[PDB]
Amino acid sequence: FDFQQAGKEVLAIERECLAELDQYINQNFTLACEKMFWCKGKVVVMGMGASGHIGRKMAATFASTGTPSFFVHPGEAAHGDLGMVTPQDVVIAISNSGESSEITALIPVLKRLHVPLICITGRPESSMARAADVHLCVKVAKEACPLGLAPTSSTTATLVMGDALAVALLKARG
Amino acid sequence: DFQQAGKEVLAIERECLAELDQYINQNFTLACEKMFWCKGKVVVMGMGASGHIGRKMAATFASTGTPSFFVHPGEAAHGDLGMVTPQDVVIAISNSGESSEITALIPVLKRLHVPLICITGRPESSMARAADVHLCVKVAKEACPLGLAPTSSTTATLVMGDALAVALLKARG
Amino acid sequence: FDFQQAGKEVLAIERECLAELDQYINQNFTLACEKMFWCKGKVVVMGMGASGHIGRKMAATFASTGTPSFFVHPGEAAHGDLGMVTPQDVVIAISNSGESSEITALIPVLKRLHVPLICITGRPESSMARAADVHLCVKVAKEACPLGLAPTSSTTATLVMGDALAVALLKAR
Amino acid sequence: DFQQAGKEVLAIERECLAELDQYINQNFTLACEKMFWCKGKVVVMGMGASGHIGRKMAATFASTGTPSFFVHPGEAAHGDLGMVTPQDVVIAISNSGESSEITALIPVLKRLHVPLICITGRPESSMARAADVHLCVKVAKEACPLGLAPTSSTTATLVMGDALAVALLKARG
Repeated sequence: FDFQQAGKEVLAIERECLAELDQYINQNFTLACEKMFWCKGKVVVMGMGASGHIGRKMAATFASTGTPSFFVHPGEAAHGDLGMVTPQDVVIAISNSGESSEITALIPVLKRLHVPLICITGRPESSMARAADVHLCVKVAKEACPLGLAPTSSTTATLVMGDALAVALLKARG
Repeated sequence: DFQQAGKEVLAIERECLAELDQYINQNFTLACEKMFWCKGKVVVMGMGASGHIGRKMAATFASTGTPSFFVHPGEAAHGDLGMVTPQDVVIAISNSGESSEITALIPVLKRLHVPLICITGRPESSMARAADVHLCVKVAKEACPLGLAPTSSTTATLVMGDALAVALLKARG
Repeated sequence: FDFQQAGKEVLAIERECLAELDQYINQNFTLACEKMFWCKGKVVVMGMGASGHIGRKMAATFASTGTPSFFVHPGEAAHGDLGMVTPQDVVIAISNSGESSEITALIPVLKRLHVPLICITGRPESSMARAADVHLCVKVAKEACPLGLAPTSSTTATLVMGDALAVALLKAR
Repeated sequence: DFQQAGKEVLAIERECLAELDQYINQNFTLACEKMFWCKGKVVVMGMGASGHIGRKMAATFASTGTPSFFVHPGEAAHGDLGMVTPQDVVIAISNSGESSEITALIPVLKRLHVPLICITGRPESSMARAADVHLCVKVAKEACPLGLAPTSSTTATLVMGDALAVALLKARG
């Protein structure tokens, strides 16, 4: 009644957000699938919190699909200062905020390794979407959480977006 | 070709979600009630992909007013679930519903009197049977050519979890 | 001969640090054992980078020893505003630095929540060292790494110091 | 009593580390060499306690100049090791030396022509046998009364790791 009622609203809200995501699978999508396709190293995906947990499942998906990739936590990379990433790698930074500090701090280091940077953000005017060689936008219009305490639609949009990159590359390799 | 393949996946999944609204049935309510009265911690656990999602799930619960944490089934094998107590609530995530790791903890999880909630894709799975409440997330179509990696299923578990989080949040205020 | 030589020097450097640790198993150690012993909730362990991975194995050991406890990344709790930790929990913040921003950022919250705070650092004059209810020191004199690029002696001391809490608590029962 | 039990655990472990020196032998040199010429990534993996340490190990390798990262054996199963290429070097951590998960990755790993290094406490183990270079970390005495949680073996692996990181670092400029 009340509970089931509350659940379906969230579901409806996220299914509507996914229908809007259709437009964002555009040139940037293709463009990013190319940077990864020609990668002789590893696709390094990294993010914070919810994003981090998604970016994680994202890395496992790439790997089991023929795109070598691994997840790394921004905070952990800071110390070793991305000693796990080389010029041969391609980095995917995930953030809905687009203003995260951890990842933002790595920008200067990542930048001066001449490693391709792909950023998945919910705002094209963010400093990640900014500094990235290629920006993949996952902007959503409506959040399924009333107080916005936790990400819902944005989180799910990123997950699906990643699956579109995984399978896309898989097909590109015939 | 790329964008073509990318949208196909997006479509397939959006189609599977539309099928999910049915599973938000009485069980959903039932599960929300078991968790709503938990005085301990909502313990979420899973394997591989499920594990990754199950992690985001726990994080979402926490920031939502439902205290919870994630634990890997294998890790708790040695400790025999030393992190789980009677006043806790367990949410086992498993699409196969026949995961060995989790299956093993089942017995131990029962003689601890901990309300077990299972999120599976098979209503006739070992976990579905042994659980006090089973939350179904079955999907009819895979978005990956060789199912090398779960797609429609994993996203169905993610949104489902988001639906439990906010539901409970609204039940409070 | 040149590699074995190097490997053996590290082993020796860390062993000499463990001998300096005996002193630190003092009144604070027992003081922390008690705070954990009467905990009715969970022993929430949290750390960053190297400390985190150890704090991770630390929680697993506690749990498998009879001390209910889990790991949680400091930055992750930043979002949930520490929604996974309640007043009847006990927090163990690991940091050799003792000035880590993330952990420092949570202090105010932990404080304003009435949660027993135990800190494991390598400097008795750090923020969390002094901001904790019980500081467990793991200071080391010599670093096994030439450029200090990665923590070596301090990291291994924290692992042992933790193993020293799990077994002690265990025996206490 | 508490401090009494905390110091004994410390002694027992310090004793085991004193037994480790011997193992920092030829195999150590081999391991260091194959990792030194690695053009890809040093991929560390393990289960439970081993896993948490193998993690700090990867972090330590990286921050030291040895590009590396951790991956859970189970997770790698589904992707048939999609993370690893022929250009990589694998470090499998397992005290038991008979872990089912890691054993399964062996055939695949060999069929990739990737250099396999194993860190075990059992020279006669399956992964000790099937490895290109077995690095021994056997310990005579356990710090835990009921062996509910690894202690000496877990700590020996950690140090053995630190010894490869800095050893390789010094081998560089």
